[PDB]
Amino acid sequence: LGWMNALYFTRGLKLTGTYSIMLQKILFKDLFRFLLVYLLFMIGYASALVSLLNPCRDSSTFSKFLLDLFKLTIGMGDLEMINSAKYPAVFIILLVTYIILTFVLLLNMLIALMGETVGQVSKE
Amino acid sequence: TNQPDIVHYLTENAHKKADIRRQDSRGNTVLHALVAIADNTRENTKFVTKVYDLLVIKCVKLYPDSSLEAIFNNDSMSPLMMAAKLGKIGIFQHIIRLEIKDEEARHLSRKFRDWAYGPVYSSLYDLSMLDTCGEEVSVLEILVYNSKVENRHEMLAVEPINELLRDKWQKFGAVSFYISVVSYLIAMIIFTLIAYYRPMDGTPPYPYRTTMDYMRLAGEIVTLLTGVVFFITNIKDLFMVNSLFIDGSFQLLYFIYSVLVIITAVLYLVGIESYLAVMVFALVLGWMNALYFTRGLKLTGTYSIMLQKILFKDLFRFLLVYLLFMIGYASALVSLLNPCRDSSTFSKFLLDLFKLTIGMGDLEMINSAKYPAVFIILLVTYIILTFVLLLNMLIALMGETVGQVSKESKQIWKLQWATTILDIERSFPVCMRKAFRSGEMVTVGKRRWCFRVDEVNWSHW
Amino acid sequence: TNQPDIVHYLTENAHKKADIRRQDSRGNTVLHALVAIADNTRENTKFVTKVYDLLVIKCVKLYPDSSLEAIFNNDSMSPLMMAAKLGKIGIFQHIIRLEIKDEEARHLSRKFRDWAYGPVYSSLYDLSMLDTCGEEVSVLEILV
Repeated sequence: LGWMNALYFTRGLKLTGTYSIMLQKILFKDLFRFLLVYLLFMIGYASALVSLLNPCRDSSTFSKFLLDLFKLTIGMGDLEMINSAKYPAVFIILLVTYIILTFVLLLNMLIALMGETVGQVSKE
Repeated sequence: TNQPDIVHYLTENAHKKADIRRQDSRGNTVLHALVAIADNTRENTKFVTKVYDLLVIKCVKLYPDSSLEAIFNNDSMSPLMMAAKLGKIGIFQHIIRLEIKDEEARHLSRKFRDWAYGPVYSSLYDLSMLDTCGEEVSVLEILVYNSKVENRHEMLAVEPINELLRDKWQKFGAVSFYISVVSYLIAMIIFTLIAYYRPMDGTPPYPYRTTMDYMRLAGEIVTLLTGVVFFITNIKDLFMVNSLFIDGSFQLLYFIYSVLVIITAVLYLVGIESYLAVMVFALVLGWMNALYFTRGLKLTGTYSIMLQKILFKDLFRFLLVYLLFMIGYASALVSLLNPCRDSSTFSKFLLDLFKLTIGMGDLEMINSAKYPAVFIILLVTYIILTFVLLLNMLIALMGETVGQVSKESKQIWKLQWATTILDIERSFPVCMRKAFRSGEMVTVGKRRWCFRVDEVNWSHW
Repeated sequence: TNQPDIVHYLTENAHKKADIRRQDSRGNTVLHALVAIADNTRENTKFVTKVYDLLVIKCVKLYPDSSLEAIFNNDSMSPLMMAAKLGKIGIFQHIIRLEIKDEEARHLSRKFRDWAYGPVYSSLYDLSMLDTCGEEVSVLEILV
């Protein structure tokens, strides 16, 4: 990436202001918020499921909960503990609502951009 | 008729005079007809202000005991109270800016001049009807709760009300917001005590005779009912986004919190012990829903505020058009089963139907290898049905952010800022109402609860 | 008070004159109060530029040794330095465009005229406080 990050050096120098400059501050602002609201949710839900384990459980299980939890968001489907065949009617409705949680946070990016490029962007 | 010459003749007469105080069958006096014929044009706002000054001074000179503004209607409405109903601006801005230079009729003037130390003028407006403390109904209440005129955005932009709304916002804004943060934290700590204290045997529900288990039984009364009230009222509000405190993205996320609670309440009453996954799931969102509390308070209106009402409007329509389609197509396929079929098949149709939209591919009845040429063309058209409903979101946003958003986003934001602060005002009792009441007593003439307004002027000397 | 007539009476007087260089408890002179009352309206940007020209020429004619702009505050702020703090434009654009046609008070004028070869004029602005090389703080630094 670092040698390919040098491809932004070839522009030169910019003095004429565009409208996309103020847009990329909010792009950098909320995507970093989007990553932290992701990772604190994945850690928090994995730490939640260890609290369900009342019998002994093992401290090495938390590494197995967080490993299987990351793969569901990508879609690898190569899991170790969570069997979707065990509880089918609950695994779907948590996964459907997980799509709805993520799809609105993507639309919060676009509305924050569309609600910005109309009134005050012509002056600011 | 814009004719004061008959008004000179009717009031003074050697034969018989004309009573100014006389009402009609509608209980309206001479001033209320001037409000009814008032229009917001250039010419009609001119002479009505001339007649309104002419009649009241003549009413005081003939009758010093009473004022013509004091007489109400059959609906108990003053001429200032009536102008908010019909939404008339020119007669409204003249009654508020009422400074009569006739010293016999001084005691009913509305605008005053306290002191002038050169460049600084100290005007003074009365709050006699603007903030009714212990009276029936106010001017400002009918500006918000009753007036359906389009001109209410301009009518709130008059001089004292732009500063009167900033009075009670600086006293009831941060106080009412901080209670809303704490009262959400109370509902969270109750739900934490429910989740971590379950006995978790595998067979729900549970015996409730134990007093230390009767305590957490009360927690299901508090937590579930709060999700029920937020679920039903928003559907009623849909058929019939207060981003001042918390932005409108929270109302959708707290709705998803409200959906997962009532689903959880079903699952341990059916008898399936897998309720524990969803119950702790919403616990993770609820503490992470507190991250919208860190913004503080918003007063400058953006353009994305009106956008998030339609975002909340159609995504809830997008979920209902999803779920009624999935149930309807599953209930359709049971009707194909003419031989015996079993009532437990409908649970298997709906289970395999949900997995195709996600893409799990772990099915039980529907074999795509059986009918390949039909399963594809139903699935291809299912993509086309869903892809256009996604584009109906974006066109409803792109078709909104062009023409009227430059005005309307600085109208409803001013309107909702006035709407919510009066709903906070109705929440307090009559005892605490007199505590933080704005305005002061300034003894003028031969004492009233008026409001102090500062000015800066360099031209008038 | 937009009244130079008392200003004619206070400065010249057979009984006792009025010191223009006198500060206050905030260390502000007569010019700093004009910056504080300055507003960006049409009327208020007019007469403050008339008084600002009137006082400095009267300060040079009574006292040729020092300028009234040289006296700083408790925060070491000139009237040009103060107008950037409160964000006042009309008093700012007049101190920068300062060309005094009184030849006794010429040596503190800000705008100059170098040469005029017909259509081309050669103006000249001083960088005495705009780019402080080895001084405490600049105009442009407080602007940012």
